[PDB]
Formats: sequence, C-alpha cells, structure tokens
Amino acid sequence: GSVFWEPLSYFNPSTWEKADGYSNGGVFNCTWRANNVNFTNDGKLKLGLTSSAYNKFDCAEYRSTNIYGYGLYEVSMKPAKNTGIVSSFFTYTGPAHGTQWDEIDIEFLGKDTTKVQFNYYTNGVGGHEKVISLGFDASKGFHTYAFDWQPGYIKWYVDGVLKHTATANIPSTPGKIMMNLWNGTGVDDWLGSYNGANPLYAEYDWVKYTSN
Ligand SMILES: [Ca+2]
Repeated sequence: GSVFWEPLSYFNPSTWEKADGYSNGGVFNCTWRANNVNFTNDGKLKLGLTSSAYNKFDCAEYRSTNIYGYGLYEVSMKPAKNTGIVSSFFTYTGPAHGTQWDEIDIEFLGKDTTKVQFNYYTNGVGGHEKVISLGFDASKGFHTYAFDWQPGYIKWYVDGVLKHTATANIPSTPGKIMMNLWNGTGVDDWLGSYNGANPLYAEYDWVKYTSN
C-alpha cells in the first residue's frame, strides 16, 4: 500500500514529537528531555542518556504524532551498550488514544547487545518475551529490524531473515511509532544494574511503514 518513509534528517514537528519534562515513573529511572533528542550531520536520530545532576538521569523518547495499523515496520538502528539500559523501537497505544493497551516491541538490553528481545502487549497482557542471538554485536553498526503486523500474526526479522513468529491474541488497535533510550530501576534481574555510565547514545537512520 502507501509508504511512510522517514529518513530522520531533521525534526519535523508535523509528524513527530519529542517527549519532555516528565518521567514514566515505575521501572523508568529517568526524565524525558527534549534536549536529548538530536540529529547528526549525516541524518541520524541521536537519542541521548545523560546525568545532569549527581544521581539524576536524563533520557529520551521520540514518537509519532499519527497512528498506524497493520503492515510492515522497518527500522535501521544502532543500540546503546551498557548494563541497566534499554534501546527500543515499538508501536504503542494505550489510554494514549483512549483505548486498551496494545504494544509491539524490539528491545536491545544494553547488558548484552549480542541479542535482541521481541515481545507484545494485547489488552495490558504481555509476557511474550523472546530472546534471540544476533550472531553479531548490534552496537557496532546499523542493521535492519522489522516486524510484519497482520491480523493473525506478527513476524520479526533481522537483516531480512525471519527470526520469530507470534500467532496468539495479536494486537489490533492502531498506535504510534516510538523510539526511546532509558535506565531501569529494580528490574536488575532483567536489565542488570545501571552503573550510571553516561553519556550513552542510541542511533536511528530511518523508519519505513508500508501499509496493508
Ligand atoms: Ca537518515
């Protein structure tokens, strides 16, 4: 169908918004700052994790102003490497647009950038985690990650290769496209403990959403 092709060359307020001045609270141990949303000279979204106060942490999230439905989502990215942090790409609808909570994820646990974590939420329920081995260290360069979201399945790919398939209670509300980098608290078993290492950066080259 129709193709949304976002090359992330500069901030376009019509299509994107920078989260700012707040914290998601919970496992999220940092405050979203618009100042942490940058663009490189060669057109990369540069998400930055800083400490602008002794044990205070500044993090970053970029998200779509519009909403999207079924189809192919691809991203070319380069995650941060560190204990206690997540770099991600996901779809998201919750009460955000006064609905139930539906979500599709691609998460890189900074403690082990040699792996990826797939997962999804359907009406607030998750626990669909799937960890796969990359065969490479994600943090060294840009690679291509995607999910094909249709009404009866989700399919995850890496550099073009089917890695995972999900068939049950597949989400169905449309949602926004989101990218964020953050340090977790009291999920250590999951993310490892964050040692305050900073600044940390996650990089995005482009996003493409292909409808139908
Ligand atoms: Ca680009």
